[PDB]
Amino acid sequence: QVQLVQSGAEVKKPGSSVKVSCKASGGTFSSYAISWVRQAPGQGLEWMGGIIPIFGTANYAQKFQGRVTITADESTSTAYMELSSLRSEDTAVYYCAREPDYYDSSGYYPIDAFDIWGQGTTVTVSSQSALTQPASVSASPGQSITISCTGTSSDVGAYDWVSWYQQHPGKAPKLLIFDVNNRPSGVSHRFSGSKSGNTASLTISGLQAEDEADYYCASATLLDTYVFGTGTKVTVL
Amino acid sequence: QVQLVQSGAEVKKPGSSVKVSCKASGGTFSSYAISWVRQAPGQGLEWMGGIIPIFGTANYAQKFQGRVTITADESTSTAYMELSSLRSEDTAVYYCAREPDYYDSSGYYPIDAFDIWGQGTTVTVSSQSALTQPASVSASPGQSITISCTGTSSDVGAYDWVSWYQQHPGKAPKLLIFDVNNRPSGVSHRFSGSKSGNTASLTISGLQAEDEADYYCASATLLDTYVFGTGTKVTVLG
Ligand SMILES: [Cl-]
Ligand SMILES: [Cl-]
Ligand SMILES: [Cl-]
Ligand SMILES: [Cl-]
Ligand SMILES: [Cl-]
Ligand SMILES: [Cl-]
Repeated sequence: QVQLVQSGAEVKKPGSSVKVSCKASGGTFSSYAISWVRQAPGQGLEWMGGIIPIFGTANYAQKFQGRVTITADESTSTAYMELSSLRSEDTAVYYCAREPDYYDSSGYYPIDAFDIWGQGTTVTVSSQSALTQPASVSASPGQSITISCTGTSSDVGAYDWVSWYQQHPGKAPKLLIFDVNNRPSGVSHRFSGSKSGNTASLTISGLQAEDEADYYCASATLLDTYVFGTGTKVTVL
Repeated sequence: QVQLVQSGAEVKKPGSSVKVSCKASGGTFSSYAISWVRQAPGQGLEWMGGIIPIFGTANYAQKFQGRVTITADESTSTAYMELSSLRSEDTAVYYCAREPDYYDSSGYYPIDAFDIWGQGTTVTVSSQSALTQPASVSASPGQSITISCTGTSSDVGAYDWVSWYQQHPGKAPKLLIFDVNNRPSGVSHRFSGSKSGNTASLTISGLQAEDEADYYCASATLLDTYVFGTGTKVTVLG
């Protein structure tokens, strides 16, 4: 099992630059596709950009173009994120996450989802639209709950490239569903996903106390970016 | 104008304790009532507890009772928050905020709202239901928007002690409305408040580009605590 390990907390002055590392270990390869996603206080997950090291291709969200540089060193299986001209709004936990693309003699086969996440790096600075999700859901043990994720024809409604994540507060997210309804190995089939038109959904059946957490949807887009949902807190009564 | 100045960023190990300070300056008359409110990554504002230094009384959220201690040193106009047994979920920006209670020769007059806020202190920890608000509201310039805030008869429905805040990214919250429908001096009268049963509403008329921000309601409670809403993001369209 591949693990992503990030560099430590950074305390920075406004206008300075920061460089965070993400070391991938435990697999057969050293060129995994890595995206950087941040989570600011009072905000949900926000995709910044990503790199495909074997091709040297980097892609960024318009919000970060010219401010963020993502690089990778295949010889040490490490990816990096450099953020310049730091401001108060940049105080956040920054995560690196792998996109589990497959390659063989016939080509490149992307998986537009984040299957493993680093532990996060807090960066604190001195002195398109998100997908809509309900803020909170509650139900009792053994019941089923369905969480909606509303987007547009340029994201959720375009193709089957919607994914879902569980995040316990202060912990890294965990992938539950990718490509609308596929479950990674290790995830219970209690978790299921679907979609209709521009609306995706996650159903958690057989609700357990351990399911109390925040849940996010995400989708790739026609702009070659990712967008995350606003997040839903699940409380088990 | 009174300013609240907090201590610097803290990087702590799990299981340790942290102490954050809040110094008031710019005012003259007395020590002020202070609450501590945190904002963790991916979470809304969360009230922890507060103190009224001149009375020596303090209140704490049930979630934090015993793990948080709030104290004040009137001789240096400083309030403190100590949080013990730190865990990953405690990584957050911690704010101090003033409750502008005051007194005169005849008595004490509380104001259940947070009028001035410190700049925040990040605490990083090593490698009661919130009020219901809609996640998102979107409209074009010039339209009106209305944000609901649903609680219970022990909070929103109990008394006219509901307040509203605007928060831009990278900034502390700003008080817009207190006591359901009162506007502080300086706040545009295009912001107004209402309340019916257990639901309060913020109305913004003549929507402007600068109004794009997150908005939170808060209510005091019958348990002598405060509770915040989940927060609404307002998007101002083309
Ligand atoms: Cl380090
Ligand atoms: Cl390695
Ligand atoms: Cl399983
Ligand atoms: Cl099944
Ligand atoms: Cl420590
Ligand atoms: Cl009135």
